[PDB]
Amino acid sequence: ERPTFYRQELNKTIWEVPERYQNLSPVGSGAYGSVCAAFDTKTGLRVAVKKLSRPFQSIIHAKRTYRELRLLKHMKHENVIGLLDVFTPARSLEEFNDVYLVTHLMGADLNNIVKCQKLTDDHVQFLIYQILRGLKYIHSADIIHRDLKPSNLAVNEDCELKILDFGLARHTDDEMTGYVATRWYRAPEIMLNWMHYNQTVDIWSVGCIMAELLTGRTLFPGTDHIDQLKLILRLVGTPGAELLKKISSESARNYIQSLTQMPKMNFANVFIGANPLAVDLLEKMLVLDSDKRITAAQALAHAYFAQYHDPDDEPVADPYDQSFESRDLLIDEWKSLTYDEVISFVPPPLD
Ligand SMILES: C[S@](=O)c1ccc(-c2nc(-c3ccc(F)cc3)c(-c3ccncc3)[nH]2)cc1
Repeated sequence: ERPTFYRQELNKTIWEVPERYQNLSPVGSGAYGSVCAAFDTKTGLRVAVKKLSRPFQSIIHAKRTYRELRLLKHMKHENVIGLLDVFTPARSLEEFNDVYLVTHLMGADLNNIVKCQKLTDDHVQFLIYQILRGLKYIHSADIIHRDLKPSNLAVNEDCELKILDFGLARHTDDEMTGYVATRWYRAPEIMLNWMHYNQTVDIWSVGCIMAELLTGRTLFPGTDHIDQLKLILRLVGTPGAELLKKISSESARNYIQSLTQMPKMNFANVFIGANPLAVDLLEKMLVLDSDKRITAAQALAHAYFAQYHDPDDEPVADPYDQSFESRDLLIDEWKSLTYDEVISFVPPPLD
């Protein structure tokens, strides 16, 4: 590495980036840092360059920073966000304090394309197909997204989709109160912390997204946790003895049982006029018991994606080492590991 870095101040934010990145224009800011749009002269792509505020200000922040880089450094799939570059103007680990992440500039998210209508079956087939393809890859690496929602799905003009902003990072809390979309896509068990969730929590999310692409309406727009749980059970039915056994909190089990029992509803009478195939997949995705939900790899083989499925074009990931997740390190140690990951970044090829 080590090119020539030039520095400038845009929106009172200092940016020290290599010369390959030109014509930087602020495009977002916040506690996390700031994001810029720029032109990458070496790849010819319009990229987003994110400058992380002060990444090593606590053991938890330095950890989340290490986690983000590792995650992004690992993701190599067409339908998943990838890392184009990572740099720091620092010449040594001593002065290493700033981390910049560079990725393809994402324009519109799914929450724009759809919020503006109810789509055609072929569009739903395609968009959900890609979400599942990327999810098969992610899950195959033992990664659970945990926060799949329209706003976390970049979609271009050609209806090509990429899975973004991974949940794996920021502790699940704070912004899930009330009438908020940040919770309408969550599986009941992760939402009410009934049990230790598995990868199928992401599948429940795809179902919510898919159903919303078909009807043009939010499937479970609860005004709060309980109101949402209620909406869910009305459609999916209340838990039975088998699932109840798996809910660990005794008050949670006690609460569930205070509810009048309800049978699963007829989905064809909910998703009126939808491709029967779409209806069937939804029923296999929105299953209360996470253990009986369909897996991404299984969903891809569903007759609903007959027009796009090709087992030879749905790759899985290289093994992802998350041992660090259980490692007990000091800030400087998380900071050193991050630096190593930065220093060692090898760019994706141009072809
Ligand atoms: C925690 S906060 O709400 C927050 C919001 C946005 C981002 C955020 N981080 C990136 C971003 C930049 C470079 C990368 F390599 C990876 C992600 C983007 C981005 C990606 C593609 N096109 C436009 C913007 N948005 C990070 C934190």
